[PDB]
Amino acid sequence: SALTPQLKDTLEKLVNSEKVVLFMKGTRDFPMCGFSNTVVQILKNLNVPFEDVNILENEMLRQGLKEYSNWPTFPQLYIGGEFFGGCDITLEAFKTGELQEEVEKAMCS
Repeated sequence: SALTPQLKDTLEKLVNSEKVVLFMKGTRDFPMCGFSNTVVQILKNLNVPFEDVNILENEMLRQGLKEYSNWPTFPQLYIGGEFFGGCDITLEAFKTGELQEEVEKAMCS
């Protein structure tokens, strides 16, 4: 395994600390990857507030999230403390309107 009871507890706490939490390569102002950039732009377009976490400077967290989310890469988007999806799924839910529905639901709880 790549995670422990404490790591899992912290991750659960981390993804629930804000309504929308984005795990990316780089920072919102300085995306290190095109895939990470697309999600940030999506989120900026919708005017939804969010927390961005750079996983390029913390391997334990990176490897733990891959297992926690059961998704091998980043970006990884969380909404309402539940894993929403990686790049492809976030882009599609954006075109579809499902992304917005999810965020609203989260913002209004």
